[PDB]
Amino acid sequence: ITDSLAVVLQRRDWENPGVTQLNRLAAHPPFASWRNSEEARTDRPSQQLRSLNGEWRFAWFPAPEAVPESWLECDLPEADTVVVPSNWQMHGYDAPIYTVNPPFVPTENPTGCYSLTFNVDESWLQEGQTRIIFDGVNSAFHLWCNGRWVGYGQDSRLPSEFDLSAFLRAGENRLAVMVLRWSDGSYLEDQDMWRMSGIFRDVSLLHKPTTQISDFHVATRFNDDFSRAVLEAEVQMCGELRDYLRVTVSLWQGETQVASGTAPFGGEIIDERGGYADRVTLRLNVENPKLWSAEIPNLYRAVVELHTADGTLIEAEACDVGFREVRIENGLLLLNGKPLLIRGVNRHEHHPLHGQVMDEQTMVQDILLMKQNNFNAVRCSHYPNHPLWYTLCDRYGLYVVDEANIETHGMVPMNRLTDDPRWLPAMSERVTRMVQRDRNHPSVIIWSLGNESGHGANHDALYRWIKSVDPSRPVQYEGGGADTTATDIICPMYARVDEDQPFPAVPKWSIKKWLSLPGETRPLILCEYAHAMGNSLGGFAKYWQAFRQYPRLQGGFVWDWVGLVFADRTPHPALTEAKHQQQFFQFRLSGQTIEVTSEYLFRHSDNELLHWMVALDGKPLASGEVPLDVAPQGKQLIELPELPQPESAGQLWLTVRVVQPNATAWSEAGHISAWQQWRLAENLSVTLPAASHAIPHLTTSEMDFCIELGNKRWQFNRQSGFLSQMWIGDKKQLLTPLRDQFTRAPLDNDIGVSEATRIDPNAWVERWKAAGHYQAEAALLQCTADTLADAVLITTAHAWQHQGKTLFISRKTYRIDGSGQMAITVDVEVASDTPHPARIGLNCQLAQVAERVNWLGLGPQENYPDRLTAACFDRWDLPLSDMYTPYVFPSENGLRCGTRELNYGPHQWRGDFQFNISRYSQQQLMETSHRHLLHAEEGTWLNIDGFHMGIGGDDSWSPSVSAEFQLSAGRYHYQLVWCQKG
Amino acid sequence: ITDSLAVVLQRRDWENPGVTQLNRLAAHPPFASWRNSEEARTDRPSQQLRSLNGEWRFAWFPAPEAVPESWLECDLPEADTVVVPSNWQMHGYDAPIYTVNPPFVPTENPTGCYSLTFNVDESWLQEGQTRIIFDGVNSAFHLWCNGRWVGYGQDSRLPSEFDLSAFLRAGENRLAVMVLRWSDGSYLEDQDMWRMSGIFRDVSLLHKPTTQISDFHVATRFNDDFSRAVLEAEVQMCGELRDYLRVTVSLWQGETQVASGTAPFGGEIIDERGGYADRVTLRLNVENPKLWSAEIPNLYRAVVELHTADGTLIEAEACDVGFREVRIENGLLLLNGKPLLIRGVNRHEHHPLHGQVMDEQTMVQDILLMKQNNFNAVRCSHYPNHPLWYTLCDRYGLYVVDEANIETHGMVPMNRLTDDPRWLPAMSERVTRMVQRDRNHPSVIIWSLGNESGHGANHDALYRWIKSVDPSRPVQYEGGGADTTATDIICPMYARVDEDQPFPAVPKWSIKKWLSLPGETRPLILCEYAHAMGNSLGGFAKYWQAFRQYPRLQGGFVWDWVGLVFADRTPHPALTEAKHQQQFFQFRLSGQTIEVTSEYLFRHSDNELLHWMVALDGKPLASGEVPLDVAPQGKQLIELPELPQPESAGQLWLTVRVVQPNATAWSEAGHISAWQQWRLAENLSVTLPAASHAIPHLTTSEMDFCIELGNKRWQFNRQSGFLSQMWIGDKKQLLTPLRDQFTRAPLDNDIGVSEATRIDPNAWVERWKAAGHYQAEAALLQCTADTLADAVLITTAHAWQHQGKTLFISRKTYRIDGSGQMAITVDVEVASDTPHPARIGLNCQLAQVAERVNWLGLGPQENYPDRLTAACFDRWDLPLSDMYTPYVFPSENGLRCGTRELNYGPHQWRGDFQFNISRYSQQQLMETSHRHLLHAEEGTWLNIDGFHMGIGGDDSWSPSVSAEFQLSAGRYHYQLVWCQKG
Repeated sequence: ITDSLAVVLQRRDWENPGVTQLNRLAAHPPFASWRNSEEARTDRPSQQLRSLNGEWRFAWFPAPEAVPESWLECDLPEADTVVVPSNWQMHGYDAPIYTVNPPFVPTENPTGCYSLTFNVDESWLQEGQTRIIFDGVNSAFHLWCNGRWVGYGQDSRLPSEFDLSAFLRAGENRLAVMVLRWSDGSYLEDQDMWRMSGIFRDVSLLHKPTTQISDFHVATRFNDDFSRAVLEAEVQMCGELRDYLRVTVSLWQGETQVASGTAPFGGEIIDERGGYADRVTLRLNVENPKLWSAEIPNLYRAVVELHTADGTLIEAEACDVGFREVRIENGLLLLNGKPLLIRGVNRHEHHPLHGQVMDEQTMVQDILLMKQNNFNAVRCSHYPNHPLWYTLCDRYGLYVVDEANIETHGMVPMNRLTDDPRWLPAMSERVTRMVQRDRNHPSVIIWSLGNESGHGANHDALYRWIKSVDPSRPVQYEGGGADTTATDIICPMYARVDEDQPFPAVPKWSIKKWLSLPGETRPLILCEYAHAMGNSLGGFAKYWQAFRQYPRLQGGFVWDWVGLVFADRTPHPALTEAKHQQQFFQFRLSGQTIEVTSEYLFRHSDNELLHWMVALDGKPLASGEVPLDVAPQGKQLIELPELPQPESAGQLWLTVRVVQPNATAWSEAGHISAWQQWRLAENLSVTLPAASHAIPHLTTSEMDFCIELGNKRWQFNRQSGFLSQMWIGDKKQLLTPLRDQFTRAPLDNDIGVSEATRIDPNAWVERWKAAGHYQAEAALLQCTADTLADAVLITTAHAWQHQGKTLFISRKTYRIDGSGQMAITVDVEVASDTPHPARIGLNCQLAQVAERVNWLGLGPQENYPDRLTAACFDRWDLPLSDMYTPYVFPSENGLRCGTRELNYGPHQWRGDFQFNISRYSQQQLMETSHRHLLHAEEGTWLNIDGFHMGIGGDDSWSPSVSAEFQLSAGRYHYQLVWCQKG
Repeated sequence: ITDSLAVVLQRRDWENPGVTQLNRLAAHPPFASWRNSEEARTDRPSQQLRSLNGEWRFAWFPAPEAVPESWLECDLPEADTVVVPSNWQMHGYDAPIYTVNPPFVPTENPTGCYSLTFNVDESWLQEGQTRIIFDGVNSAFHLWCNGRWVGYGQDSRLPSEFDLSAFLRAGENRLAVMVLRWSDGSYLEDQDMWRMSGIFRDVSLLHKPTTQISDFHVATRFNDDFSRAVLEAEVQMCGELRDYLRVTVSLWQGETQVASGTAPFGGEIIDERGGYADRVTLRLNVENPKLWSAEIPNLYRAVVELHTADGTLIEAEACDVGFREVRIENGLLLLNGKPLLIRGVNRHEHHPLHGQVMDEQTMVQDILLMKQNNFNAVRCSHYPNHPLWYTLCDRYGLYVVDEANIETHGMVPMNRLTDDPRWLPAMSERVTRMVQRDRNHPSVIIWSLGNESGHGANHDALYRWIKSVDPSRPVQYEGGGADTTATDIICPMYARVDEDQPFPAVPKWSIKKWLSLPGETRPLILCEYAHAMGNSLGGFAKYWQAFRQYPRLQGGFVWDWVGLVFADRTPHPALTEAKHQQQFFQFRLSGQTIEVTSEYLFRHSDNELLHWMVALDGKPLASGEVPLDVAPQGKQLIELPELPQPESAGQLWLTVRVVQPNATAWSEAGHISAWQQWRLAENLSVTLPAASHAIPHLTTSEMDFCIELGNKRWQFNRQSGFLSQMWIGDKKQLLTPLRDQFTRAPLDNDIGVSEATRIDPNAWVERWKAAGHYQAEAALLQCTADTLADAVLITTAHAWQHQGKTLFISRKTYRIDGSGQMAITVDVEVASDTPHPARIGLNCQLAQVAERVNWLGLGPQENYPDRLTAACFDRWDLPLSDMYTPYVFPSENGLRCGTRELNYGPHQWRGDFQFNISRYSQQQLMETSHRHLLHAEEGTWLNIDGFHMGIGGDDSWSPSVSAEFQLSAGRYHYQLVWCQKG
């Protein structure tokens, strides 16, 4: 018959771009088919919407033709049981893939055969229409019901609905879904993530009446000052048209109705032939509406009731309504008349352990974490999301960019399909069905045409379709240079603040220059910036300085939320930097006055308290709390009381922080939302050290210099020229000699795309390797020891040469005084023609392992020269475990900058340096592929650097360390004092 | 198997809007696959392009499921033989139709099964790709080759091509085409004509090499003054890419090459991923190019050769190239920098006797007739035309509007499908494949999105697609009010010159007012105006007065070329009016000076001669010829010699005409292209008639008045009050008494859409019938006879009453003098509340039938008060057959206006009147449905009117007779003199 696999699979609908669906129902906003207005208003579960999620039978096959014909009737004997909302690659069937014939797919196409046996109540079959909704099926699938072919579908990221009324029998039924891994639709979903396949979203049964609401959308119009609003709702019905049918739309704020409207069907005159008989538009007037924003997500409940003129209800639908206006005026993106500043992040749908299956708890966890880190916007990264995601963004407050599932970055012209009219029907379905589904969500403020697909005529056609259908939202699209005619917003990927990248035919201008190009009037919001891969996000403060200064630079979306957090949602150190740069309160210090400027556009600071503190080298001296009363975009001047003026040496530090005393929906009581630190006044130390009576004693041999003072003793290797050992009592303190270090375990930004096959000569790590920085051998030039009147002077000079070329010269002085202290002064010369070294400092392996690391310096978290703004100067005490950052691919990590004193066990290091301390050496971090293969070493590895190169972050494939953070001075000096507990 | 009818027809692809084709090749410009550059240059026939037109086997079936499975293998025994380029309704299978479930079609779907057995040479199968091209198949079809299913297609008006390489066997082959009458595509082709179905266009086989030219298009760029041009050709290839492949584009003017370019494959960098490896763009520089226009169609020959680097040719393609620029600047449509004035006409593809099958001879005949009537543009009425049509328009010179095959006027909202995104894929295919086929034709200057489909978002999306793909042509679309965002040109249908028609949501403003609406800057060109149905085209001069005066009124397209001509291409009388109003020479008379203004934009009057003539009441007095030397848009002042000044009574008339002494490609030597007439000087007649010695003798009875003079004698019925009989000798002259006439056989404009079921009360004929004008009975009020000193005076007064209401009163005076003459003075009163009568005059049936009709008056052709500008005053002699216009639906016809003297047999009528003379009475014309049922009556029916109502023409469904041409004065006077040959 024609329901058999041989007939159904003969036309190869998954290799035809002209066939994207068969017998699929129209797209629409979510429906629950409530038979009670009160249940619809309160969003209670509907008995007409039944979930088929649960245990299904599954069978895997190498190709679609390998599926036996008997599968259509009975479950296979070897078929196992799975939970249907899952990806079958997570169950170990074929290898998951993270990574051409444009219409055709390989013949070896893995096929997943799902089947479910379920019961249907006879009430559903007597009357009304029963449909099945597949929220997401990766690639393409064929559907059977009781052995009869139903339909076909593609576009994995949007729901596919089929009418099952003629197929369901009273009693037991069986569904058979044949999911294919690859189809012609895979060419439009060719992005960079775990590919995965299966029924990765919800499957449900919906029962609608014979006469039903088929579609509805709402529009909000406002007067000049937003004091009056009109809510227009257009309702479309399907089925038999009767003169006694009525539609009522009611607006509810909580439990009080604020507007209502009723009308029979029959719309306004459209054109010569007339108007829609099956449509009605209701206009509802709202006085002083509560506006929706990310700061204050005021939501109403709109209930759409289809009922008879007498008063009997047929069906009820409901949605949340937010009152807001989004438009671009004079080159600025305005929300409710105010210029938005986007604190955005890109977010893929990635479950911590279930792959691509999203659930409510993970979504709420993600939203809370974003808002607690001062994010106000999220970009739906390259496909429409789970329907519940948009509902949660309405309720908590998050601007959402909704993106069509179009991505063809693998094409060699990259517009080969988007400039081909034969692929226009395929791409139009992906754009139109997204708009039809999500147009009612207030959180969605921008439409996105897709990602990395070049620029073709299809983009222009689909851009104009959205503008015609929904003029209430701007349309953005990166592709073809991010400033084509198919975008209302210049949305470059990884454009830099000041440096231009003039690629042929698609230049990446600096964002400041991009704005002022001749004829350019649009606002600029970066769809992707600040690549957070590994130890990254250096120079993040540069972007937000530019965002504040330039009105038409209206923010951007940080790439990869999850990323800024690990898979278990543990935060990266760079998340703190993003939170600080994205604060809604800016601070200015002038004498004893603190000026607080609010960056909120709508809300008043009614849950805000300012706590200020003055400390001297980590010792608190005074503190106070002042309530915050700042209007949106206003300023509050706060006069500090008479601050302490200690006569002890040290630097005075003033720290302010904004604390929320009350808990919100997204934060708990005591939440810190903003902070800032300043230097107040420094008293330079002029006091001399105590006149120690003792003198260190120097012994000289042919192999070493030995300095002895009491129980302490130092040993310098005369052949190597480095301090080899130190003894307190009879206990050795070192396992590895203290030597100069000029390299670091390469970061992901240092490596770039330089694989072992496609080498990248411009990468930092390749230049360091070609210059011999990792292979340079130290050579001793001179080593002398002299006894002073109160100390012992050790002078050494080393040269680091690679293949007959001196790369670095280090001249070091060791001064061991009678008090036990050890002063180390280092002077380093770097050749100008060699690439700038990653660091200039010392390293050693301490024999002792200790539990706590105490230091007076910047930040509790790891920080780097270009990622230290969020860090604060104070006295920090952390366990040694927290001094190591567990990046997936091991690299240099755990650095703390601006440190004046470091304590570890009995050792104290004083000066002006950066340090990282851990159990893994830089050598081991360089050679270990994954962090689970890292093993702790015998002692503790300490890296103390006078100077350290910045980290990248503008992108991960090209060098992005700014010139002011490169070690290009040529000559460097730093001093260190090493003392003990005495 | 799956090639069987049961499997193929099971999915019902013709009821699915998402399936418009299966296995169809991409659209492209016409290809011949020449294997020789010289043959391509000279457009010789190619042996690689083989025509399958000829004798096929045909079988008709009521439904697709009625076709037996055996048809796929062998020809049916009862199948007859037909010529394949035909419509099967023309062979009498199902009734042709001239005149909803939006996706579904009726189950009774007539099916035409075509089959052909043909031979294939082995040379085609050993190497290369063999394809079959179906230029047009109405609705949808399935294709089989040797019993194997090939593909499916829709969009009747564009070619469908399929690859047959894997299906053809060496030797004899069989093709089976299953043509369905209705499909889902019929909803987009729901226009108003003979529906018809079958393979109505050419079927051919094309053989291309393994590596072939897959697509190419040319673009012309110009400097400011068009003295320098660049010809850019982008060539795309299909197949295996080799480094030794080359593409050469050469430009030829006649037999001399003027430009050439060669390059290997590999285009310019498009975006980040690179450029097209299978594309190459060649730039050719042309100095002082010969520009293309409708006036001077200068054509070049571009030859595209695909060849090896050594020099061996693989394949050659060619096309004609015209150098012209079309753009809209400051609200004006410019061609080569000059504002166009469109003398356009709508043209359907209608063969004189083969229905919808077009052949070259009919196309050339149509083009010649258009250009000979001063038309310069043609609108492809609602679908793409035969490919040869566009080639002929390039060569002869005609601006072409190419229209996509989208027409949904039957939808109740009329945008129900064009606002539905589910129908966007269907409509996009109809637009994109037309542009891909015809974008290289210079004659095509405007794209049209379709006809009468409302305005939806799909229109906006498809409008922007064309602008992106081909920015060299404007895009126009009537629908949604003719001024939406989906059109670059305001293109109303049947908008009036001065009167506004404010329909709800789609007003039809007057064209003068439409231009000056707030915010309106676009030019206005009427896509449809001056409905030529029946006796029509009244007020045509009003449109062309407005076209000349207003710069942004740039012409329009007259509806229905064929229409302006009959099916046999016999011209209508209204065609002369169109030719005169569309003249390219305008004339002004000032004293003895004629000012001639040229309306040509590019050409000089180098084939023009002005012949002037002065006549006195049709008697020539002087004549002369002056050569024309007028620059484009210039003026030539022509001083006439001393004109004759006759002292005889009468009016002097000056007639000028432009004659082309040399034959052109579209006209023969002696062609008249323009003319104009003026009144020069009138000498009023003051001489008295000769003093006749005789006196007519009056006899009075109770039944009649009898006047006798010599052999002549008149008889007046005293009961009726009308002249009943006149005798010359003993021969009666009348069969019907001379009576007042106030009605005419209703024109098509008089009837409107007033059917016997849906009555239209506003129609002119319905108001006349409701007022009783056709049923009014004359009542005699008074009738007296008096003998004068030299004449006999007869006075009558009649009243025409209908249901106790006097409609008209006629007071008539008869003065029979002694010379034999009969002076008739008529005074008529018309009630102000009754609708204005169609005419005011007399009628009678003369007993004599004569061969020639001689009159001194306006025009040789029939003319009416608002369609008389093209007519000329002179002495005309025509046979009685030419005095009748054979309209398909009989109506009032044959009127000649401005007549001072009419001669028919021995009778002469003098005065100032209009007349029509024929063998059919107005009563018979009103009751006869079709002209083939008209039968001549016993004598000759003469209608002499002092006054006559104008004819409509702005549209055919609403009253369109202007107020200045209605008979609204209330009181009317006219005089007539009736004499004989004595």
